[PDB]
Amino acid sequence: DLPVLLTDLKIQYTKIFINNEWHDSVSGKKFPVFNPATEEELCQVEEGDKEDVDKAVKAARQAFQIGSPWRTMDASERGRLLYKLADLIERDRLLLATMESMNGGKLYSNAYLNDLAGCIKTLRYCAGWADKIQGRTIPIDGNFFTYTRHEPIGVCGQIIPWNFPLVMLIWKIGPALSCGNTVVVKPAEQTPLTALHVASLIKEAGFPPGVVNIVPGYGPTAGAAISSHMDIDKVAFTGSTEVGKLIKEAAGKSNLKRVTLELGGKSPCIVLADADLDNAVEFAHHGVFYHQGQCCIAASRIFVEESIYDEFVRRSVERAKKYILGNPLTPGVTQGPQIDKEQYDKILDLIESGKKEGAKLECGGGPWGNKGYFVQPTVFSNVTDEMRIAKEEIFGPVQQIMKFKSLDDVIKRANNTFYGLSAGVFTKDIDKAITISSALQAGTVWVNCYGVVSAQCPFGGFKMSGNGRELGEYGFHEYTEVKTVTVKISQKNS
Amino acid sequence: DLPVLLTDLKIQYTKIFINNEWHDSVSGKKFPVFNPATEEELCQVEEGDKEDVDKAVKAARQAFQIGSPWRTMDASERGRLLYKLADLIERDRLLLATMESMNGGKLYSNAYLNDLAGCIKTLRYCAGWADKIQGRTIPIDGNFFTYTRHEPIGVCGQIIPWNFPLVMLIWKIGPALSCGNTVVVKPAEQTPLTALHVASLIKEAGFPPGVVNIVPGYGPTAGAAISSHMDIDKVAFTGSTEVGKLIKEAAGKSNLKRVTLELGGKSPCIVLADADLDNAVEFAHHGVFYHQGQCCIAASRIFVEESIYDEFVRRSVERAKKYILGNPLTPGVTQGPQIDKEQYDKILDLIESGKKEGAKLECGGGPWGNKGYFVQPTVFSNVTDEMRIAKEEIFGPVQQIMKFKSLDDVIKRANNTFYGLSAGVFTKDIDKAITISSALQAGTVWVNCYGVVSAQCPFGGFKMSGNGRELGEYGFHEYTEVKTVTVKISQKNS
Amino acid sequence: DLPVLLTDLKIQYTKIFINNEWHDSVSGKKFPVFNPATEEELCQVEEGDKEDVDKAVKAARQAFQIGSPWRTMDASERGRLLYKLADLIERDRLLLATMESMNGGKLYSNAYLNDLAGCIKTLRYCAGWADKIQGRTIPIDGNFFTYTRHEPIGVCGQIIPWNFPLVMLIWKIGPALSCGNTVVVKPAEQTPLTALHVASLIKEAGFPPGVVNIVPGYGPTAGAAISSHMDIDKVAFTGSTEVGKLIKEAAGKSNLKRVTLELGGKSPCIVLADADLDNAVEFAHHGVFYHQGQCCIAASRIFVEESIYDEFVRRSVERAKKYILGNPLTPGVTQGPQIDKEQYDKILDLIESGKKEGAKLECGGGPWGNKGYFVQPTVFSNVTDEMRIAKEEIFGPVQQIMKFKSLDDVIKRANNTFYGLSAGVFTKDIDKAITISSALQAGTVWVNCYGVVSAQCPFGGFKMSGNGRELGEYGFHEYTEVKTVTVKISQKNS
Amino acid sequence: DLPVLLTDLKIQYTKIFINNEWHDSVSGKKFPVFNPATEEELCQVEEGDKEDVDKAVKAARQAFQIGSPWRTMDASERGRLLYKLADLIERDRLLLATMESMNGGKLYSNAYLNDLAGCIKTLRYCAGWADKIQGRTIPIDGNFFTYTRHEPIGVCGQIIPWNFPLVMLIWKIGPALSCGNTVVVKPAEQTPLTALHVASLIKEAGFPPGVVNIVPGYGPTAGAAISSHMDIDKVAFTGSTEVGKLIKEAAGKSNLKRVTLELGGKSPCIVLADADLDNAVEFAHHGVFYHQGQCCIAASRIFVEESIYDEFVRRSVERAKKYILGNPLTPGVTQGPQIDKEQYDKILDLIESGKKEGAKLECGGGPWGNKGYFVQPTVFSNVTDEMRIAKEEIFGPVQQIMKFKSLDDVIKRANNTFYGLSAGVFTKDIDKAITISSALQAGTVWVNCYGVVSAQCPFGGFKMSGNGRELGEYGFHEYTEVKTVTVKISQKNS
Ligand SMILES: Cc1oc2cc3oc(=O)c(CCC(=O)N4CCCCC4)c(C)c3cc2c1C
Ligand SMILES: Cc1oc2cc3oc(=O)c(CCC(=O)N4CCCCC4)c(C)c3cc2c1C
Ligand SMILES: [Cl-]
Ligand SMILES: [Cl-]
Ligand SMILES: [Cl-]
Ligand SMILES: [Cl-]
Ligand SMILES: [Yb+3]
Ligand SMILES: [Yb+3]
Ligand SMILES: [Yb+3]
Ligand SMILES: [Yb+3]
Repeated sequence: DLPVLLTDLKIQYTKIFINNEWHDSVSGKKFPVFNPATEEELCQVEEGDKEDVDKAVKAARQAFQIGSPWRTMDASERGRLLYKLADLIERDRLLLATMESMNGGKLYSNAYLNDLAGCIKTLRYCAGWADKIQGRTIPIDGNFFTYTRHEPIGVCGQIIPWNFPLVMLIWKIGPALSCGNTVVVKPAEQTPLTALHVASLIKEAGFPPGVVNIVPGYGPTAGAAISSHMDIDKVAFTGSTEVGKLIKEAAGKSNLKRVTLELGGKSPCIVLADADLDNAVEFAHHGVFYHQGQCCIAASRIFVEESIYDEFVRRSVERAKKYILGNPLTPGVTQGPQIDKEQYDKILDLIESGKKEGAKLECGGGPWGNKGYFVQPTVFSNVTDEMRIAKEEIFGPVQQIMKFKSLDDVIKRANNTFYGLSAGVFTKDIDKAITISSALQAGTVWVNCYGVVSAQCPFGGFKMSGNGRELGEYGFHEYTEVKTVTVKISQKNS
Repeated sequence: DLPVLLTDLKIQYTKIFINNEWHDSVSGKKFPVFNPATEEELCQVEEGDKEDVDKAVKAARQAFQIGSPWRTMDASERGRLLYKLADLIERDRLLLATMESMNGGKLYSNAYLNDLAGCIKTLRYCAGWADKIQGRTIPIDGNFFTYTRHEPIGVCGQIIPWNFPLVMLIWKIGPALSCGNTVVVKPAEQTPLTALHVASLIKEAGFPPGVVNIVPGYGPTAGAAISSHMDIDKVAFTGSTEVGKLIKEAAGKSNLKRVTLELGGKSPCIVLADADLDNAVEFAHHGVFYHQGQCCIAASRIFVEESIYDEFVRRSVERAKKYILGNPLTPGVTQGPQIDKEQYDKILDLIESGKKEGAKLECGGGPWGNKGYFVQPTVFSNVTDEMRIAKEEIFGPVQQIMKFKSLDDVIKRANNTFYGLSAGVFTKDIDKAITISSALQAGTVWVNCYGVVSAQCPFGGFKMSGNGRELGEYGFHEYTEVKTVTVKISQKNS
Repeated sequence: DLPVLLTDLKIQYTKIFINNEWHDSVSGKKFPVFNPATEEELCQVEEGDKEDVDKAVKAARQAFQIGSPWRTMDASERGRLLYKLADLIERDRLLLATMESMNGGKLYSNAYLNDLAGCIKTLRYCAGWADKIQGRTIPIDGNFFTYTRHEPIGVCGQIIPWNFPLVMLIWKIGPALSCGNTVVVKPAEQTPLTALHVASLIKEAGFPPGVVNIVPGYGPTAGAAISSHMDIDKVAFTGSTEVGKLIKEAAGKSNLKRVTLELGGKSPCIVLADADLDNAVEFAHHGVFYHQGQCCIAASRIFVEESIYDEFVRRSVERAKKYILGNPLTPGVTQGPQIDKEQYDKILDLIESGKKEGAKLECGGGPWGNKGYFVQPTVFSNVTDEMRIAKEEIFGPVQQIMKFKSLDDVIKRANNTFYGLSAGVFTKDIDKAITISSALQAGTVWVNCYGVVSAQCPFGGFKMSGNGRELGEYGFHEYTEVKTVTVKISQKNS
Repeated sequence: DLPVLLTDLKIQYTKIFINNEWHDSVSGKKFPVFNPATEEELCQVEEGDKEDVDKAVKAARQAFQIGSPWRTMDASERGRLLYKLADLIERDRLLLATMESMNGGKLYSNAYLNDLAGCIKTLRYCAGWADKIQGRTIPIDGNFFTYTRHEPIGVCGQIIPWNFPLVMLIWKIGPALSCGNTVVVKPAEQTPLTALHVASLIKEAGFPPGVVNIVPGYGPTAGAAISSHMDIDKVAFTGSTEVGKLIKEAAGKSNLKRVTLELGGKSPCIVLADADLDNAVEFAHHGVFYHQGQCCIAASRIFVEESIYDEFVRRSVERAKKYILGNPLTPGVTQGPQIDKEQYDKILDLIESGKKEGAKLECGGGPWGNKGYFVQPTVFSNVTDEMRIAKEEIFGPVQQIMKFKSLDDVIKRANNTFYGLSAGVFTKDIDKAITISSALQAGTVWVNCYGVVSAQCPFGGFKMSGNGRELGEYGFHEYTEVKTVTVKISQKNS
């Protein structure tokens, strides 16, 4: 069932969302928003700056004050509001998926069946945690009653990437709100639109004003304002490792706000000679090519044992040669455009090093079409470890395939990167599955699969791929602040 | 390193232990204690009855009173006392292992290297939980502050089996004391001695009087007194499923005391054709023959895929034919006696059905020696499911080996019992390991091993093999009683 | 907002619910169901017996089989089904509240505003736990990978009381289903009707057939069948302590099925001289008189410090003299009838001992009306501890008020009962609040309030008031069965 | 019992500790270490630099490698090593307390009875967690088996302050080692000595080489090397908020290493008119004057309700006038010196603003003695909020006392700081205790006490007083790195 919108899409929500009302930018300036597939302007959106971030934080700060409706309402009712928001997003599933496909260059079937289903499901998961966040009672030494409160932190700045605008909006706001925080959200400059629609739905659902504020605009302007703000308690960011470093620096120099980062990767797969070959090819393929290669977990280094390497490469190239490039919205189309020019350029430049540095180009290797930021799906075999394409996150439809003979050595190669977001292990051997996945320095390790993400699981990076975890029981910790209360008593009893 | 006691062992502690002092039985009666390997009396021990159980409970009840030293001491200090007790048992390791070997018919190497090492390690594990037992603070609906206390339950009656007297004493008292309970312990009539020594060490370590009381004697007398007592809050029992039913009945009819039971099993292994054959033979063998077959987890039904069945049986019989029967204390001896006549008889009677009902007797099948309750190690192949030896817990050195062709069907056969304590799965296939172990109705499932027990793991039965779990984080729950405290407040804030 | 049903109520659902279809009793026999307020027959309902319990268990057993839709569906989808069921009950709130009021003699405002709101809220709470039930990974000694599964137990027999038919149905089925169990439910003989409606809604919501089965009928027939059944894994019961003992006995004698009991109480309040007097009077009053005194937590012994005792009694009597007895359905009416004749009789007989044994009767003390099981609200002062009304659970609108001078002594009196479900402490002193609530042998202790129950809190009894806890995080444990899986590995790494 | 060392103390350990051997600095340079009470050189210690930090990290990195003894040993054995280390520190309690008193200017009774008792107890607490750190098994959507490993992070850089050298060494190394990390420790330049002794005891206890490495030297040299190091996974620091900001900046700019900070405070107490006056005076006094005022939790703003303010100040001044200044080692002496000149100067300069800005000087207000960094205990009343002494952390023996009439307003004043480490609330009113402690933006809130710290409790700051928590169950999270493993399976069952 892939249903579509009967009527053409209208853009309605284009303004800054503060205290559940729509504001013009303080400057009165606006910025254009484009369709990556056509390069055509879709609309203009109010451009947020430091000055508008300041109005947004004051609102969030006020909504967080002791005695406010958001602080005093039952935790179960915070949960209710989140499940209501999920019902509303479900109601507008067609609209939101179309806007996502059109604004983000995302295949409509994926937008409809995966992104929107993931938004709704993650929101419902998070709603369920709200009244299940608990502290402890603790048998402290001495005559004292000690307990802990796992309080909300406060005003959380949240910077959302362009690759999954809806899903990452919900990954951020779901846990933050479930825990009782207020938020100031900065959607990606490329993709502000679906966040602004969701904001209209946060108002409709009845969240108190100031609990969620959305400020579109640029990273170097509105993003830096958030990251350096003296009354924002925490920043959450997903994006490049480079910008990740700036945020952590800015937090340190400003007010020591808490920081969680989900950054890039150069995620490896190790395919043992005993693996289900077809299964490893299929998962490794979709693992690196999903959403035009624009996933932080891109399986961008595939290590295959020598005796099956040739056969793996062949089957891989075959699968890569089956795509149909075009408008995300057209049925049958199986690959959309890259998000924008900056990205488009870096990917072509990286594809060019592949050749110069002397990888074996099996298919693809250039642009496609007359308009839109389309890159041909590309496969390099015989890649080696000092090559740019083997070290640098491409964030493009470009697969690297290498050979290995020694398991000891391939694990060292797999781990020999500053990244560490994810990895895959393909084998039928129980002992190898357990021991290899233990030895990989990666936040998520898939065995005989790839790219399996769900709300029930914590997700995040080792090393420079990130700090902290999102989702699962564990992810919920990073939106709480623990307070210990210790009360003098005449005499304790166990 | 198997060191031994330089001097002959002296029996010192033979009396009822209450309030850290030694008491004669109220009747003044005594009962004999024997060496299973010689049938010779070792000593006389004071015989505990209802009347002595009553003195023991009053002491435990008094030691549990609000404001007592055990109730008011720091949880960390309960932990200290437990780690001290472990240091003391370590000091007397040679003595205790010898007494265990001599009184329980247990091989000295196993007693020294396994039982005593397990006592010490489990005690130290439990000591570490004492100040880490925590309640919660809870975001209740309405204007209320709600917290929970995970209190000790109170006076816990604990009936210890004869097969692992020291280890099961520590399994019971470690968690109970760690949580702040007081205990009345009833060691097995066959094996009171090592418990009485440990009691001398509980006094030495400085536990407050009445926190641990030990009352030797019989099950139908002192056991029934415990199980029916109106001021005992909980009963823990390990033993036969038959007696297990009586305890639960008696608890219901008396004061609805809490009940945890660890009972027998008829635990199955499923060996797939792809398994490491030598490894499965070795683990399945030791799995059923450990401590003269006298383990509740005895791997007493081994299902082997047809194409490796003949080879499995052969290798099995070979291993079973390597034992040396004799005095547990003599070095080189690899199989001791059964614990007593009642047991000895049931095992021979079950071995006799094996033959009549028409299993293939591969080796063993009768008694051994002139004195001592020695049974030849016995192996039956071609066993089928309606046979007594395939349905009834033997608790003797008797292995059953069956064949299967269908995985669906063998799992149904594996699950077709009222027992469910443990199982083993031998295979190299990842999917099968996970899916079979999920489908088995067994409390502990070993994959490519058997009989792996540690303090960090919860342990207990599905179905009529028991109620509740011992050890691990989870086992600690069954020695707490949760109290919710809900306080009216003017206004709550998250 | 107390809205009502525009149209008269029609009874539709009156049959045994198995595999999502309606069955006649195997006997073909039926039993009458009455209105306690009129003594008039409301309808006939199919009478369930052992034979119909057997059909119900086979269905539940089949729905629990490995590979079934209930076993294999995502945990998140079990949660979805539960939130859907809550939406449906919300839709039929008017209908269900009317049926509850009419069948159970329950005040309609309470039924509508409290019982139904509690059903919906508890169901939504439970839905949220479904995909948050987690086992552990454990750092076992040796070279092993060990994890635990917190599996559903299996087929759970659930016996629901008549005092809160809807709320207790949801307390039982919510957690059981959330955890993945299947259930066979036995609603109270007096109050089968609202359960049968909910069953129609379980079918509508799309639970797989056999996941919930409802079998109305009698306790000594269908109840005993459940409690003694050889293929029911667990029994949950709420009711009298007397019947509680029978169930635990029957479980022991049959198949050692797991047992949780929530039984009566004789719950005490301790009111210190420093307490907010009006607040303690109001909470203690509603604490004992709620739902015609028919709560297990009835605050049926109120201990008041001497210097405020006279003033407490006066204010109490005044509040008790304000009721309006009548049909639960009529607006303005503030006290309905007792549930039936058996109950009615025991309450009058207990009121009669109050007089003979020589308490001071302040108001009430006899029946009311010409039809219906109405008892005048009754207040006894100068009650002492050996009086029947001070020892026996009345389960009627009868308040006992006593005096105390010594805090040490009143706590001993408060604790001097075989019951221990709940207690109240009224004081402004921080130290006293904490120390008294610690010293009370009661499962829930309210401070400066009473009768505050919410889904987020575990609830259950100390002593003969019950075994186990319901609701909260902790209550969810008693619907899981823990399985430890231990896998041999070549080498572990931390 | 305050026992002392019979023999004079000898300094033995003065070198850099790497791979359980003693190294000279790579430069060959050394730095002097002083006695704050005499200003006399105690000894010379090897001066660590970037170059020696590099040798220390390579050792820690090697000791962390997959397959090493520290990675492969049982978690229970990591615990054993920690309990052994605690036994050793207990053995050398006299020695270590003397060295602490002499090197750190710390009163010997406090060093012996508090610091050393806290070291031993915290170590034993941490040992107990080692084999109780557990991941989860998770009911992920789809046909997958998902589990998590809570792995050690890796090489942890740990910078220890001078105010509690032993206690903070154990706060850092206890949890880090318990979790399986390796460490590179940088003791304070002022106080390297007791860490070097503990290192000799880490070698004696048998930790594997490279698991703990200690590198003395300066903050701007060895500290910055740690904070900017490209192969250190995490930095933990306790100290000034100013240096705290530099570390977080340096971590961001280098390798995005994880950061936990425990920084200063300007911690407030709120004393209600209903409080136990003597109790609040005593706790607030010791709260600000403990260890010459050199605690991060110094109760450095005491807000007292107007009607008891005069009486509070009087009683306070009286208590402050009872000290005896002198050598920490001399019995009877009740106040030692400040740690050094830099500190001494800042404190006198802050005392000088107190006067100029116009607080009421009640006692003290200048230096003391001819040698040693002694400051007279100082009390300022009538302090207001814009005063330096009311905004700036003094870290000296200087108490500020203010008045308030409005509870709303005093809470705003209490919260009106960038700090937020701790607070105190003194009252007898239950509701106020709960509501005020909820409203305070402080990591630890004491009610009717102050400065109550124990291993069982998490401890750390809100706002610029720190990021993260140390100790308790919760603190253990910040020394783990969570890895999710998701395995494809044919079919899952709940
Ligand atoms: C190859 C191989 O197979 C084996 C099979 C085993 O089978 C067992 O039953 C046991 C005893 C387990 C135990 O500790 N118990 C006391 C606690 C309750 C259960 C019994 C051991 C130690 C065991 C060891 C090995 C080795 C080595
Ligand atoms: C001032 C004041 O006193 C009160 C006293 C009360 O006493 C009760 O017993 C109850 C019923 C609690 C309940 O939900 N039950 C169903 C679940 C099992 C236990 C019974 C309520 C709602 C209650 C409310 C108030 C208010 C308001
Ligand atoms: Cl906590
Ligand atoms: Cl709890
Ligand atoms: Cl578990
Ligand atoms: Cl986790
Ligand atoms: Yb172009
Ligand atoms: Yb004989
Ligand atoms: Yb009548
Ligand atoms: Yb000087």
